Amino acid sequence: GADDVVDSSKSFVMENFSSYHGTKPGYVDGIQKPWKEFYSTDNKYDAAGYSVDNENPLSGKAGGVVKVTYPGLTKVLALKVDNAETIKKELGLSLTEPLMEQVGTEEFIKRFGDGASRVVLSLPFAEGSSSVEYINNWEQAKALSVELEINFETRGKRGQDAMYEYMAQACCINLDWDVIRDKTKTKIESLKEHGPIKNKMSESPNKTVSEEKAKQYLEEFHQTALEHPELSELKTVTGTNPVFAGANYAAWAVNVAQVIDSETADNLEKTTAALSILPGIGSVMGIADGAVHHNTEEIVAQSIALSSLMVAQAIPLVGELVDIGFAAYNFVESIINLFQVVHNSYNRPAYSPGHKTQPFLHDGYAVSWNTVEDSIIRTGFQGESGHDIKITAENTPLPIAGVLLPTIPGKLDVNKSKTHISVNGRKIRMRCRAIDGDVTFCRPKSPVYVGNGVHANLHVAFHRSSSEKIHSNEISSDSIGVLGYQKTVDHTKVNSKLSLFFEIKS
Repeated sequence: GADDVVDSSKSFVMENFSSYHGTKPGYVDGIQKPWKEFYSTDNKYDAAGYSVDNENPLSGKAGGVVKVTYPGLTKVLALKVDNAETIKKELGLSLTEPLMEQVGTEEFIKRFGDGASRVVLSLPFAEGSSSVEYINNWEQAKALSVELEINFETRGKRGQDAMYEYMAQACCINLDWDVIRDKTKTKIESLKEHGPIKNKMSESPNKTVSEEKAKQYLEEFHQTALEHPELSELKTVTGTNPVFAGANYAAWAVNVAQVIDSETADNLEKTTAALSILPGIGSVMGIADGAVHHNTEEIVAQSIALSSLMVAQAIPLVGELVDIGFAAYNFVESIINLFQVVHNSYNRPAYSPGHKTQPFLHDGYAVSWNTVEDSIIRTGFQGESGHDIKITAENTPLPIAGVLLPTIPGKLDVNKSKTHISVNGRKIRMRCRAIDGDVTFCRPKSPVYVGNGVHANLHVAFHRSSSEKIHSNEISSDSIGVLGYQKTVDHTKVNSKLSLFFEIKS
């Protein structure tokens, strides 16, 4: 009955029920459908995650957050599961028409409304989160009044700075990114005017050389720069952890120079996509052993300045770019974004690192099925299923490029709206495309890193279009392929891959 699917401990009627909604750029200049449902949440800071430009999700401008209020009485109906078939079954609804259309009917409101004008559904927001998500009917949502909470397009704020500084209120790392940006330019100029740095630059081959020669030179560049008095703070931190050594630092800058071509360099979104899948970012960001070591505006600016100049030096040696301009422009802008992402994770409670089944370990990552049942993909019914996978990493921030998922035409499709990754409770949706008729690749809409203290739940959601059973000879994929960082070996690109094998059953 109702009781198997409604959580009565979280259900109630409120007058002037209010929640938060993240708005896309341009909106701030009521509520109207552009998603077959209007989503809101009790958490103004997580709302900020619905707000980035759908066309440039990693790097593009964030819009804002509004508070939306229904006048009169609203029933909040908390659900114990998010499976549409189960809900329709046990609430005794039509098993055919969409759940959210039915939720908007006179009859549903009378049956479940408890005297309210409308019903909103409530679900848990994500693994690792204590937030609530509300699901609203579009037509009903037209009654909402709307008040501005924050506009991230506010003049004077440069990147996604306004969004991340707002989100940092949740918390703690609370840096002024305007100060960092100003200080970064200042530090670059100081390094460029420094006699020893000028001397070191003139020692550059300044032409294509071996990766070994490049690294040797860049290591010396790193050491010379750390002796500048304006990098004294970064010098002190650098000596406290082997992650921050010149050799590791040099290795980041080489890898950057190797992957940035001119098409990439001239686009911030592409630059951010490329940088976000590289290993070894903890060496530059000062992150190791479960803590942010580069934790002031001074140290951050000093490391970004130095990495900028080191990328500039690396490009002639191992890169394919004619200009050095990338190093000062899109490189800095993109890396600032990555710092903000990782800080945001470290400002949140660590999702449990405890694998519930024996983990598979590879390349510093560990992955496991949440439960046996998660590893089973059932067949021979129409409808949805959800499957949880825990992802940790041992030490520095390691990226998750995305996930490779099986598909079978009309028997197993990825539900692109419910599939997501939650990093310390930050819920990040996915963009998914077919590699072919058998495999879909899903990439996070914000950069994902895991590391010590930053752990994730990957939630894969499938939809079945028909009631016929998947046949043994239809199974291309034995596994879900989680994709980690990309390494450039010879000149070829290899992704870290961690596979979890599943079983098809009736």
